[PDB]
Amino acid sequence: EAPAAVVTGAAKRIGRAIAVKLHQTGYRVVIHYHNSAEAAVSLADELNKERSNTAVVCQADLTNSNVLPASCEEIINSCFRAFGRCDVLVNNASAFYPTPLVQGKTVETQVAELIGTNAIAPFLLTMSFAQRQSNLSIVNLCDAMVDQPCMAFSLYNMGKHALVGLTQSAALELAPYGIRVNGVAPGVSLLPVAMGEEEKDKWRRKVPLGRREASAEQIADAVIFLVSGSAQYITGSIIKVDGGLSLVHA
Amino acid sequence: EAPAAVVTGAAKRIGRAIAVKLHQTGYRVVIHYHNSAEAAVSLADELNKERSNTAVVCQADLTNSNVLPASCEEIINSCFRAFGRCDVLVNNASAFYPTPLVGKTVETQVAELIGTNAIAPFLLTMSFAQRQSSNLSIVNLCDAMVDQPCMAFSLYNMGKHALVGLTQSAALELAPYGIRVNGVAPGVSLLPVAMGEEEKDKWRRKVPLGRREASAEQIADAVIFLVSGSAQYITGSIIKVDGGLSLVHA
Amino acid sequence: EAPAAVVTGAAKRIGRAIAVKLHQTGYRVVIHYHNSAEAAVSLADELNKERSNTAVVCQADLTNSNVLPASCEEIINSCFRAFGRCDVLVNNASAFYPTPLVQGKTVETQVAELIGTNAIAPFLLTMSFAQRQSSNLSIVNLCDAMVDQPCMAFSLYNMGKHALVGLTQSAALELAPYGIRVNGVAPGVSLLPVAMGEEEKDKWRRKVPLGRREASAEQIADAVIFLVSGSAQYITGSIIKVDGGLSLVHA
Amino acid sequence: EAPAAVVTGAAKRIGRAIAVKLHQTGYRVVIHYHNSAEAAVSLADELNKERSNTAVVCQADLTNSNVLPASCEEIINSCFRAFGRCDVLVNNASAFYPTPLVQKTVETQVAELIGTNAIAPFLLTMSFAQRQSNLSIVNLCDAMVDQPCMAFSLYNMGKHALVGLTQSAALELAPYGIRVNGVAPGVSLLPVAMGEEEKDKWRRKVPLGRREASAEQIADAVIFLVSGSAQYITGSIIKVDGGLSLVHA
Ligand SMILES: NC(=O)c1ccc[n+]([C@@H]2O[C@H](COP(=O)([O-])OP(=O)(O)OC[C@H]3O[C@@H](n4cnc5c(N)ncnc54)[C@H](OP(=O)(O)O)[C@@H]3O)[C@@H](O)[C@H]2O)c1
Ligand SMILES: NC(=O)c1ccc[n+]([C@@H]2O[C@H](COP(=O)([O-])OP(=O)(O)OC[C@H]3O[C@@H](n4cnc5c(N)ncnc54)[C@H](OP(=O)(O)O)[C@@H]3O)[C@@H](O)[C@H]2O)c1
Ligand SMILES: NC(=O)c1ccc[n+]([C@@H]2O[C@H](COP(=O)([O-])OP(=O)(O)OC[C@H]3O[C@@H](n4cnc5c(N)ncnc54)[C@H](OP(=O)(O)O)[C@@H]3O)[C@@H](O)[C@H]2O)c1
Ligand SMILES: NC(=O)c1ccc[n+]([C@@H]2O[C@H](COP(=O)([O-])OP(=O)(O)OC[C@H]3O[C@@H](n4cnc5c(N)ncnc54)[C@H](OP(=O)(O)O)[C@@H]3O)[C@@H](O)[C@H]2O)c1
Ligand SMILES: Nc1nc(N)c2c(-c3ccccc3)c[nH]c2n1
Ligand SMILES: Nc1nc(N)c2c(-c3ccccc3)c[nH]c2n1
Ligand SMILES: Nc1nc(N)c2c(-c3ccccc3)c[nH]c2n1
Ligand SMILES: Nc1nc(N)c2c(-c3ccccc3)c[nH]c2n1
Repeated sequence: EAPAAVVTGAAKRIGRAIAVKLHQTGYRVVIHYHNSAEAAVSLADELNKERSNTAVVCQADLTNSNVLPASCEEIINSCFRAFGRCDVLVNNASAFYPTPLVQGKTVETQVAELIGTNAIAPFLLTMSFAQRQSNLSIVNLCDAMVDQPCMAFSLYNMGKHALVGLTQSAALELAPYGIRVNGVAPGVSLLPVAMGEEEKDKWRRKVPLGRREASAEQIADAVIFLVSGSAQYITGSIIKVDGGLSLVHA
Repeated sequence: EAPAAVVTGAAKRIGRAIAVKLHQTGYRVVIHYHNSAEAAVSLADELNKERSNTAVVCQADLTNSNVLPASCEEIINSCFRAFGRCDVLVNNASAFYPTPLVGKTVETQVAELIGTNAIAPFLLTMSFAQRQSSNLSIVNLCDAMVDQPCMAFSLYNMGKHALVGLTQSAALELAPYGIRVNGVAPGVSLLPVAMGEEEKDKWRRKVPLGRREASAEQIADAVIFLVSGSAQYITGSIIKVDGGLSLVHA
Repeated sequence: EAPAAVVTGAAKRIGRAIAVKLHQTGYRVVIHYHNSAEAAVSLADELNKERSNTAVVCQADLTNSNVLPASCEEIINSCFRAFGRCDVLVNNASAFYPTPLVQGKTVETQVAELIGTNAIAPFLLTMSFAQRQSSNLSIVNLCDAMVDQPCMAFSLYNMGKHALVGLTQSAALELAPYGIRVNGVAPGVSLLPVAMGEEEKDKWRRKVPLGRREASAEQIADAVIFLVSGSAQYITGSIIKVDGGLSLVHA
Repeated sequence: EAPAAVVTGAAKRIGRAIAVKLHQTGYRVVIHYHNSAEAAVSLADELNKERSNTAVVCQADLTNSNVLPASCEEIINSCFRAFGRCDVLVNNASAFYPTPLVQKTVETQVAELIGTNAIAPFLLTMSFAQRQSNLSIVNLCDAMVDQPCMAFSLYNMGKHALVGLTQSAALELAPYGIRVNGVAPGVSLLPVAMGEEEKDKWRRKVPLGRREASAEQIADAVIFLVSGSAQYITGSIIKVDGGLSLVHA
């Protein structure tokens, strides 16, 4: 039987590259997405062409709310209904935007989205994944710059910190069940789509290793490692994939 | 005249020792509480008799919800109303209980643990900064064990990790306004009063320095230092007050 | 043409496991050793019988001294003598024993061996490896997942592993413009000491969340070969724990 | 009687401030120096004029060598000889200069950089503990230890070892009531020979006030850590960096 993996925010960019690579490794994949339906199905169709019936999509908002636990359980359920098992969970979906401390979304909504996507949804997904259960593991997409935060990203940053906490807490608690829990922490990877190249270049020039951002595939390479049998004693570890960015002083 | 401090969860144990010491140092104090009304108004009495018109209490639930931003705003407004100023914010209040991955709802457990330990601090910090020869500073009560978490305390631990992230992000963003943001990280201090001799002594025996818990007063002394004029260049620092506990391997 | 790797303290245990895996992946290897000559020659024999002229040994003391930089330079030279190139350096060799702060070997000697093998030799060897330079050059340093929760009375050993973190980070920063990656692999409990009794090993085993056992030398080698591989081309200055959760467990 | 402290490299700059401030708090002090006799003495003079026979000097090279152990034992002895007790040891002395990985002998650089920043603290720590209230050690660390200066691997290794010793010694010595802590400056007093523009470049990086810390600011955290207000604090390293270590590249 082929193992199966859930990847949140898999329609595009890093999530997509993670789904593709998992599929290429022989996983069946649930491609979860929020708004990006067209990209999600194009990915599913592309993947099913390679091997039939190996890819499904699954839509959900991962913003914090009283329906979030149910949403997260349903995501996990969808992998089971589709494939009869859930071997891997990748928590990749993430809201990201500034939330300045001082002077259109309300602050409670910014909390719900930024803390929901980056932390709470990963927690609920992790409970549901675990409640349902070999080489079982969770990979959380963290942030190598978490202790050198961007100006005015406090809620994003709090969310990523919480994710580190979850990574560790869940690694300890789920180890008796045989479920490993790890993280991949990008520094600068794929820059935002419509960011001017001149601004992209300020970021690239920061990276010691080749003055360039990570490809989504290079991020995905670390995830693959973490799910593989070459990482079977690795739990609670966060691998930075950052080109040395996090080592550079101001 | 006298500066003023807000201390959250100041009705008892460690928050109360912080409120007392701050008062003893010259501060007027807002004593925030949730459910501990009798103990709250009792401390305010004790303090005002010692220096009249230097303490009020302020009730608020710090669970996350859409109205939490207003409740936090009101806590800060309460300090200005009573004292015309707000120089010090101490984020001490905290829910703490297990939330295993495998009769409160999960939605409620997330609301309480993450709201009290993380979201409220962030919102308070925001309202504190928005309202602003001075020495303005914020002290967050963190946790020395945040990287060696209690088994099945994931939401609590996520919260405390987010508080680290807040401590750093807000230290960075508020430096240009002369507001310092730091933390104090206890290990084992006053043990939950619901706990037995064997388990209390189990915790005591782990602590290399004197095989005992920290006094509330020992925690408050580090707080007092960080708000003091001897910490004018300190921001974004978290000081463990843990007797070495965090250094001890399993 | 195959790449070549230097693995220090490679005669047995984790270093041998690293050398063997690098060899199976297609590397030619320099098996450095200090006292364990028989085991080293025996390892190179097996590897050469698998593919001729792919394995050599190279003896050196990695204790700190004024000639230690020449000793480290010769190790790297031996890889270039034997194979014409050096693509990978694994800093594995390590002295490990208690040095109580309150109270055999002189303190001087303790400092030299513990700091020398765990930090100073890795620094000097990193120096020679860089100085002596399709390609994928990296360095992997064998660290310790327990550096921040150290064993009682091991201050000099812990000092050295902390310095090795320092080197991993500093060297990753400084050598990135040359294309050389520098990372680390941090065991918790792996192969227990040969002289430790089974009862005490079981005590160590029972602390590990992931399976209540120590890591196999192979599990450690697996993460080394990941970091040297093309699957880790953007990774530098990262230290991967291979500890089964151990560093996460409170007292 | 009043307690005594040893402060290594106390003749100038951050160590002098640490010594003065300990003295003003009521400590008697040993002012260790290597090259700065004249300054060590001036300081001893100035302190003794305030309070008679409360301040002595002590010379030693803290470079790693076969004699380092005895030198460190002597430094601790001088405090017992001068005042009959030794309550505080501040490891402040430190060599600091670049040691590029690609091109003094390197092993002299190892001896100086590692000896000053890690081995001497370790030996003084041993002699301090051996020769035994509110006893504590305060090590001067570096808030930028994880974001190190380019070409300073050896210095950075030493300060990492110092973190290591801070933690190991706090653990091992807690049984004796001996607390072991660190103070980690970011940019404090800039190097005397650094260019004026170079200095302002570093100042500008600092979030809190775009200035360096004064030695006094550094010493303030030292004094806290030795005070009774830190009697449960061990194994802690307090940054005093104005948020410099938080700022991304
Ligand atoms: N790219 C980088 O440089 C970088 C740096 C550090 C860390 N990381 C981390 O690496 C991971 C992948 O990064 P990325 O740049 O590829 O991410 P991204 O493009 O910013 O976001 C990934 C996906 O997250 C989903 N998402 C956003 N808000 C959501 C919501 N409320 N509910 C459900 N899904 C939501 C989106 O789905 P739809 O498109 O379907 O709406 C989106 O495509 C993230 O966790 C990120 O924080 C990235
Ligand atoms: N005790 C330790 O050993 C230890 C160890 C590590 C960290 N800490 C941290 O140090 C701080 C003090 O610890 P502690 O043991 O004194 O705290 P604690 O007694 O568990 O809690 C202190 C106060 O938090 C308030 N609180 C709880 N839930 C709340 C809510 N929903 N809204 C508003 N307030 C709420 C309570 O107020 P009412 O009584 O008024 O309801 C309570 O008095 C905490 O942040 C804690 O995490 C303590
Ligand atoms: N084993 C574990 O549980 C564990 C845990 C944490 C970290 N690690 C790290 O992983 C690495 C491998 O561990 P291990 O247990 O396999 O190592 P080990 O057996 O303790 O040491 C490996 C080799 O170190 C070499 N060595 C010792 N002193 C030397 C000196 N003065 N000069 C040159 N070489 C010297 C020895 O070579 P000869 O035999 O030829 O004399 C020895 O075979 C080490 O860096 C270790 O600290 C291991
Ligand atoms: N200044 C900063 O911005 C900064 C930043 C981060 C960390 N720190 C740390 O804070 C501490 C104080 O800093 P600083 O700038 O005041 O230091 P510094 O002036 O570079 O050096 C302080 C003293 O250390 C002594 N020293 C140097 N080499 C020695 C040797 N081989 N043997 C014995 N003593 C020796 C010297 O004493 P003599 O003059 O008597 O020869 C020198 O005066 C240091 O540990 C430093 O690493 C400082
Ligand atoms: N979800 C999400 N999307 C992102 N684009 C980022 C980035 C990032 C954004 C711009 C420059 C460097 C990094 C950093 N973290 C991110 N998280
Ligand atoms: N709010 C709150 N209350 C607490 N009692 C704690 C503790 C703690 C609880 C039990 C033993 C040792 C520490 C740790 N963190 C805590 N946070
Ligand atoms: N070189 C070397 N050999 C070792 N055996 C170790 C260990 C280790 C030793 C005993 C129990 C757990 C870990 C930890 N670090 C080590 N380094
Ligand atoms: N002993 C010693 N002296 C120093 N001057 C330093 C510095 C430092 C030197 C220049 C700019 C910023 C920091 C950093 N660490 C230092 N240690």
